[PDB]
Amino acid sequence: SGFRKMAFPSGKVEGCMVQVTCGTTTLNGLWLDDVVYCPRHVICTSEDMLNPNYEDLLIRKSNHNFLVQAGNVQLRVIGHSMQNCVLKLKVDTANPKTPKYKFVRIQPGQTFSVLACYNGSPSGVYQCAMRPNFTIKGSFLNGSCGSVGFNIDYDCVSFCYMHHMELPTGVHAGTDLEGNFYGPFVDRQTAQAAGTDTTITVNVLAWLYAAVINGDRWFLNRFTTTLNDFNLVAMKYNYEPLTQDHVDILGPLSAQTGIAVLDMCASLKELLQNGMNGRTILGSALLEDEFTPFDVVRQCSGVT
Amino acid sequence: SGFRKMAFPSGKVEGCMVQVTCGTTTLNGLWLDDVVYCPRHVICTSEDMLNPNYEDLLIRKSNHNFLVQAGNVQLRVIGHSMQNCVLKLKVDTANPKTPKYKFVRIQPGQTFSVLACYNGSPSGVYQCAMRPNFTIKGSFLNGSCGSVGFNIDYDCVSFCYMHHMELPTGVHAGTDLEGNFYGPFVDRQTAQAAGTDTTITVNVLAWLYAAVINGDRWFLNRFTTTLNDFNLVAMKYNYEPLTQDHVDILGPLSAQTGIAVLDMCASLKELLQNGMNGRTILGSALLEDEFTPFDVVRQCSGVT
Ligand SMILES: Cc1ccncc1N(C)C(=O)Cc1cccc(Cl)c1
Ligand SMILES: Cc1ccncc1N(C)C(=O)Cc1cccc(Cl)c1
Repeated sequence: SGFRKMAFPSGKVEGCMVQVTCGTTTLNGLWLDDVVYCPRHVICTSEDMLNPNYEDLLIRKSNHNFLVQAGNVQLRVIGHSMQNCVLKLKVDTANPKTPKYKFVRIQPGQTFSVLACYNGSPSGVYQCAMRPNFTIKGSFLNGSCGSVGFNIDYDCVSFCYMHHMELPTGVHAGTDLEGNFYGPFVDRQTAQAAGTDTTITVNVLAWLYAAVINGDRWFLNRFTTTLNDFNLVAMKYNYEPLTQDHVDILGPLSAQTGIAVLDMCASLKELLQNGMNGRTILGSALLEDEFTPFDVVRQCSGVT
Repeated sequence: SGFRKMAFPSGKVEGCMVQVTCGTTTLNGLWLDDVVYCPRHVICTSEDMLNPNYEDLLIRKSNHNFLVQAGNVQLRVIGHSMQNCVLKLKVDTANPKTPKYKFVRIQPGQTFSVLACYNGSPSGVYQCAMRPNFTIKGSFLNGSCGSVGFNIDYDCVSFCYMHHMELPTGVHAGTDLEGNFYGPFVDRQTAQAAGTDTTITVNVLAWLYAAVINGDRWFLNRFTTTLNDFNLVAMKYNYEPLTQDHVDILGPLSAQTGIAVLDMCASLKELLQNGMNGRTILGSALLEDEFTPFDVVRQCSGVT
């Protein structure tokens, strides 16, 4: 019973958090094996961020300019390289707490947990989704850069996000663990506006199945629809177009509840057209799009 | 920038989770020092839960009937006692991962993180609040009993909740770590209905300050009110009566934003009377009451 915006347990990622200082800039680093991953803008001053030339700025940095602190003990930096927008600091000690891990680049719509950190120390964990415009609606202040986003499959942590930037509109931009930015963003203190933040339709449907599973059924109607008819309505309300691939992924939820995917789409169509009329679904007065069909299955089954 | 329903990092609590089996019932235990804490209903079968006499049922249980497993290794049970609705299993080994801890009984309105567990393994972490009717709106399935609720102050984990029961309405009931139930609930498979779930007013106001801090200001109006006038409106909308103690606790938020507590109460009064007119505040279409004034301060300042 109950449906909560649930993050993965963060212990495996807490044991990887370090503080990285270069000159007078301090941010977070991720220590996996003998490598510390951090945003390359750690080498920048506020003057540098206007139009930084990172290859040029890196020339004036040596291994001894990067101060890596784990807890309260100093790690010895024996190498450094730049891969896209992240710095990789080779340290002389493998992290004893390194869990089983992969680096994965997620697609928009996919959700993940963020362990927000300041000065190598964790402050909290929350669930996010990679928006269709490649931003994330996180909760980050100055000092949080280098905090990571991740998913866990039993004992393997798939790191998918590293926090880099706050856009002028309060939304956030970052890279995968190879330093490649999600979306068109660049690590520069330049006005970069986000694209349309459309609703993740497959996620709304998944959350409507989670609601049916937990008792909220008022929104189930007597209608059905087709993918093309649903998509006309989805376009009007800035919802992502629903594909047969999304229908396939909703299959286990459709099988458990006995409600066909297209029938649930007609319910979602009526919810868009009429609104919720002062009602709630799973304690929310709007249609939640940050639970994937996998998240609903996991939460509703008890996957540990 | 951004405001998220954030849980505390769960690593310190993950290192305390064990699996407790008694006969054919398996649930979660909390291993702190040389003691394992778990719900006393671990000794019950489904037949026993109808009208259990726990003192009588405990007579037929010996130390060797409690199987405590940490990871995949077995802990030796050298003692057992019942304290209210929890069992305390004395083990022969202190938990090497025991963090600094306290046991605290929280008041309704107070928030905490829950590490949901199944078979001693963590599945996820989310933020909760102790409702004014002493229930929590968690996300728990069969097997989750013994999962705990907690707050962290730097290095000290204050354990405040142990999950015991699911009421017939899908809401949850549990004890503090002394085995004392929050509210009037009893660990028996008997219909127990919850009281009125009123809104935590001090928390809504705190979240309105968090919204002003992050840019959502449309709801700020030209009005002010008094505590007695606000409370007449609060009574009508099933909101907890606001006291001067709540006003005092909102003081730091009032000081940061420069918006008097009573002025923010008049904004909340108009939001109750008129609704949100299809608008949102911090991405929500309803007034959020599961952030305390302390949570807003911590999240908005970056306390690690
Ligand atoms: C202030 C803040 C709040 C939340 N998250 C991040 C920040 N910071 C530190 C930045 O955006 C810095 C920055 C500026 C310009 C480009 C880049 Cl790559 C980084
Ligand atoms: C099914 C479920 C779902 C979510 N959380 C808990 C449960 N369980 C296991 C119970 O409520 C058992 C129980 C029944 C009656 C009294 C008590 Cl003290 C415990």
